Amino acid sequence: WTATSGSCKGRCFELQEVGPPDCRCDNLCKSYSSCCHDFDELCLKTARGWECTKDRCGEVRNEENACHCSEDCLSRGDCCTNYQVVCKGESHWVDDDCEEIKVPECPAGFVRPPLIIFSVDGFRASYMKKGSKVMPNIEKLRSCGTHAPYMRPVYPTKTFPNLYTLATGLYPESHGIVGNSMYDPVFDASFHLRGREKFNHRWWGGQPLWITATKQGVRAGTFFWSVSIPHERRILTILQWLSLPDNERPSVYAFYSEQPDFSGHKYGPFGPEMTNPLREIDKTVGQLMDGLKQLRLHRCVNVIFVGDHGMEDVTCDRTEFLSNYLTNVDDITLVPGTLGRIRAKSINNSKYDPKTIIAALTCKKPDQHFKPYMKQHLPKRLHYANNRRIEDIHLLVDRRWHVARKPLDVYKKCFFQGDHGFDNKVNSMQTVFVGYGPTFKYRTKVPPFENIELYNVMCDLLGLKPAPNNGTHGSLNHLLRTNTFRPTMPDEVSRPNYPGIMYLQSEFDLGCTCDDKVENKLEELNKRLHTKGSTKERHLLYGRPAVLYRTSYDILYHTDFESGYSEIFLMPLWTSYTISKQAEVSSIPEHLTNCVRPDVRVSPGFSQNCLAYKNDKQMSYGFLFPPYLSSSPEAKYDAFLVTNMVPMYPAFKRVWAYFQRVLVKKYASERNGVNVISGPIFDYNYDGLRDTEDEIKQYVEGSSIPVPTHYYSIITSCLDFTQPADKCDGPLSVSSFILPHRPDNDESCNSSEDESKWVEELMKMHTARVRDIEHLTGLDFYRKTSRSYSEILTLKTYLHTYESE
Ligand SMILES: *[C@@H]1O[C@H](CO)[C@@H](O[C@@H]2O[C@H](CO)[C@@H](O[C@@H]3O[C@H](CO[C@H]4O[C@H](CO)[C@@H](O)[C@H](O[C@H]5O[C@H](CO)[C@@H](O)[C@H](O)[C@@H]5O[C@H]5O[C@H](CO)[C@@H](O)[C@H](O)[C@@H]5O)[C@@H]4O)[C@@H](O)[C@H](O[C@H]4O[C@H](CO)[C@@H](O)[C@H](O)[C@@H]4O[C@H]4O[C@H](CO)[C@@H](O)[C@H](O)[C@@H]4O)[C@@H]3O)[C@H](O)[C@H]2NC(C)=O)[C@H](O)[C@H]1NC(C)=O
Ligand SMILES: CN1CCC(NC(=O)c2ccc(Nc3ncc4c(n3)n(C)c(=O)n4Cc3ccccc3)cc2)CC1
Ligand SMILES: Cn1c(=O)n(C)c2nc(Nc3ccc(Cl)cc3)ncc21
Ligand SMILES: [Ca+2]
Ligand SMILES: [Ca+2]
Ligand SMILES: [Cl-]
Ligand SMILES: [K+]
Ligand code: NA
Ligand SMILES: [Zn+2]
Repeated sequence: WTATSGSCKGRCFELQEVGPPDCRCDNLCKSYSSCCHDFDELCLKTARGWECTKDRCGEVRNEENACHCSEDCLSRGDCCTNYQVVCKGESHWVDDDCEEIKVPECPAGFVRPPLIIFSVDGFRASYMKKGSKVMPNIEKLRSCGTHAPYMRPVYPTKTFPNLYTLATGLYPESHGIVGNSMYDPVFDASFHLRGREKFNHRWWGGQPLWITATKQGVRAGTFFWSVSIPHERRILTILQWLSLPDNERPSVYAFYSEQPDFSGHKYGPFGPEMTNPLREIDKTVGQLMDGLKQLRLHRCVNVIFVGDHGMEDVTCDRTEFLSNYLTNVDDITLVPGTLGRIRAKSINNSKYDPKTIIAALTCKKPDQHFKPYMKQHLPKRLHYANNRRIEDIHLLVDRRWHVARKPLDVYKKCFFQGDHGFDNKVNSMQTVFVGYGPTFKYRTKVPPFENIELYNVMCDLLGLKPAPNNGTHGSLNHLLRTNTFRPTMPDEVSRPNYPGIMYLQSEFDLGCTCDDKVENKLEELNKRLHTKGSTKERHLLYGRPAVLYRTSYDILYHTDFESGYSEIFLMPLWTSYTISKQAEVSSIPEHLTNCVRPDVRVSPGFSQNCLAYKNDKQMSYGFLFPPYLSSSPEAKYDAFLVTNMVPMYPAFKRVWAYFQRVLVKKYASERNGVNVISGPIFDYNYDGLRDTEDEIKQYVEGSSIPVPTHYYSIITSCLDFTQPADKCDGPLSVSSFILPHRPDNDESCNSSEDESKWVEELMKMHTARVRDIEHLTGLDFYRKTSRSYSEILTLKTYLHTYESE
């Protein structure tokens, strides 16, 4: 109940929302059905439209007008945005040359440059170039300020998850808004775009920027506008708020536009009908900048122009139907469209079986346009699993396609030509970022970055301490002229041991054998030097990784590689080696095919054993440093040490062997040498964070050897590839992956073919940021480079995408 008989007199777009049954006058009252009786009359004036005309100049103030052109309007803060241009001979902001804003030029009373976030729905990255002719204001912001060629959204590339990620710095799995539609089994409640459940604060986790600001004494405009409030009125309202007295005036504001998304759904991303919506958004930007210029705020305010996601061509005819795969389609609930989420229709149906649903959906049709996954098997880069609102069964849908349950859903629920929600690596899903203002750099292009990073920067812009989030604070320092955040590297928690030779061969009873007993002083001093770290500078190029948790581990040196060997997990946490462009690939000699050798530096009690692998009929083993890349026949023996062995399903060994035999050498010739760091990951609770030992769900049979859920590699070289990886003077280049350690290759539909036809495609799907690997391992890489730390943080957030240009 709302007693709508109160009045909005002197309260129009009030900042503190009042509680029922008192009537509301705030920018959200329409959405709640709660505005006072006179809200439209008082607050949503439209008379005479939005622009001054020559004949309105110096008019007598008429309070009925949408905006004003009377002499008193500047001090009332409610002129039409074009007032000074029509009536005082001023120029539009877009018509002025740009001039560097070296310092904030703010009116007296402003304690800090205000921040205005101008968010646009569905604004695909390529619109900046393709629509440039029709967006002069946006183009001026972009060319004069700081811009990226695109900004990566989060998955799913839908509105609610992305706008709330922008506000919180959090992955959707952590903030809880995991789609536009959701079922929470604990609440037993559904969240929908339409209706009232979505207003309940229990859906919305983390701490959004407006709450962060408020808690720290920085006032915020409200970030949500009821859909029927026209854009011109939103802008006018922001500009009025900016004329409040110092003690009442917010420092942070948001504008949101439903366009171009609204039209993009109807006409497709590049439909000829899209030109007008882009012109109209540009006009809105121009109104804001002219309004800021009138208020003398145009060289004071930091403006962020940012999109939530892009838009792809999608039509009704490109729909896969689950009824073409499943016989039991009526026993499931699907969240449909550009992604699929499946659960049981009824919790009382014990006949329902996710394993058989996944199998009926796996590689069933030659050009199948979706791929089923258990959520924990989705590419780790999506960070889309650790939330009870995310169903166990997920469908990754090919770009340009939809999935639906049955054909009747698509014609009894062609309209649309555009949609979005696909994998956030897809080019059509990328969106925009421009920052303009005293705190952003002048005419500066920055590399693409992820939207999870922006919260930290918006907090920096406002002098706020960010709440804990998924950005890497400092990785966007290069966007900013000042207010940088200067982090220090995390402290190492565990120091390594450096074991020497401590055990005789006969102390080991591991069931391992090797044909290696075949007997020099010219060469004996050499092997000793190599075991003491003499080649370490070649193979450990960026210092050893730091271990950021409490554990027992040993550094092991060898001719061709260095490792940090965990006495707790019985295998390396990391293995580091450099492969030059000149390196040769050799084979594993016949006599060494099943060779595993005790490591006399490491006790039998802290070693794996070969018998466990013999006895485990499902599990085999592989090596972290590959024997194929040994530098000499003698060095090759090191690669067969029991301390370089890791457990691997045979199906995964297909993937791993091709990576190690073929791809590493390929990358070394392409990139002019690579440094490789490889290791295991254990994430049995799919939270994106390193498991402790008591979280491990699977061991090699009859042993305490834990089975990794994933294997990673970080492949680093010189950004200037005219320099070899091991003699690089400048910035680095990186690519990484986190490969799921699976007992089948069901994910890869072409896997009965030669690894040259499917392995590299698999690895590209599982591309990763170094930062993802850090979270998953508790390691901190690139500790000793000649680069600035902020630069290394940017490098750690880099994702090599494998999308065209
Ligand atoms: C991305 O960034 C984020 C933000 O930094 C990272 O997420 C953080 O990770 C932390 C480590 O997992 C985690 O810390 C835990 O907090 C528990 C208290 O949680 C509440 O309070 C905070 C603070 O305000 C709040 O943010 C939380 O909000 C979550 O939950 C609400 C309600 O469900 C949601 O609305 C909201 O969206 C958010 O949900 C997300 O996180 C939860 C987990 O907290 C997930 O379950 C959800 O799926 C969702 O993703 C909470 O309201 C605290 O109780 C924990 O302490 C336990 O563990 C310690 C180990 O130190 C142990 O010593 C304790 O004994 C304790 O264990 C006990 O409870 C166990 C479970 O019942 C039980 O098994 C034991 O036997 C013990 O009894 C823990 O410290 C922090 O909450 C989140 N924060 C957020 C916002 O998500 C995220 O990791 C980053 N991602 C990556 C990949 O890096
Ligand atoms: C065919 N059509 C398809 C799309 C349909 N429409 C919708 O689904 C819709 C409507 C209105 C809004 N509005 C909205 N405004 C501000 C938001 C916000 N959502 N969220 C989630 C935030 O966090 N902030 C705060 C903020 C503001 C600015 C930046 C960051 C965060 C969203 C989506 C209509 C039909
Ligand atoms: C910050 N940064 C950047 O601007 N580029 C262009 C980068 N590229 C890479 N990696 C990379 C990897 C494989 C190949 Cl073949 C080429 C480049 N890492 C970091 C990068
Ligand atoms: Ca959207
Ligand atoms: Ca984990
Ligand atoms: Cl959804
Ligand atoms: K075996
Ligand atoms: Na297969
Ligand atoms: Zn949309």
